[PDB]
Amino acid sequence: LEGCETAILFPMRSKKIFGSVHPVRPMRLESFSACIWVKATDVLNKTILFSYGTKRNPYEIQLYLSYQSIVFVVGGEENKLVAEAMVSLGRWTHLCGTWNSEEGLTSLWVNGELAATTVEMATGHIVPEGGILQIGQEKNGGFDETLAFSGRLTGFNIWDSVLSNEEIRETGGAESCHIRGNIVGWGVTEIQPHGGAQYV
Repeated sequence: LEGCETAILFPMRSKKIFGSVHPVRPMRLESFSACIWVKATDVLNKTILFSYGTKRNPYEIQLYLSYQSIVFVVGGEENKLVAEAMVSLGRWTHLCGTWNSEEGLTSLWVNGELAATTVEMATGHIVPEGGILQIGQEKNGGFDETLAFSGRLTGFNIWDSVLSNEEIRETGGAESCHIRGNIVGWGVTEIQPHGGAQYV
C-alpha cells in the first residue's frame, strides 16, 4: 500500500536541504495530531523534523530535537512543550504531537508513550491555512543549515483531530504503513525533497 517501503534521507546539513509537503485539504486546524518516524544522524540545539508557518507566523506548528530534549511548538515560539526524553541517534523513533485549541491541551508522545503534556498553550488559536509546510527545516531560504535535519524521516502524517493512545500506539506499531492522516497522508500526500534530500 501507499508509502510503505519508502523514507526520505537528509545526507548532510546545508543551506538548501529541505522537503516540501503539499496537502490537498487546507491546513486550518482547531485541533490536530502530527506524527513522524525519525532516525537522527546528529542533533544540535534546534534540529527541525517538520514545521508549518505563514508569512506572519513561521512557528504555527513545529516539532524539533534538541541536545537533551524534544520540543513541540504550536502557534508561536512562545508556546513550547519540552519532553526531556532524548531520541537515540541512529534509532527509529515514532514521535507524535497532539494539540487542541479548546483548553490549550498539548501532548507529546514517544513510541506510543506520553512523554510530556500541558494545558493553556495557544488557547483559542486556530492554525491558519495557506502557509508553508516543510520537513527537516523551517521556512524561507538560503536556510539556516544548523537547523537542518540529518538522517532519515518517514511516516509523516497529520490528522485534523486529537488521536487517542490506542490510535497513537497503533500508528507506532507494525501497521504504521497503512495508518495515514486525512490532512497529510504518508504515501498519498505529495512530498518533494529538495536540496539533496531524497527518497530511499
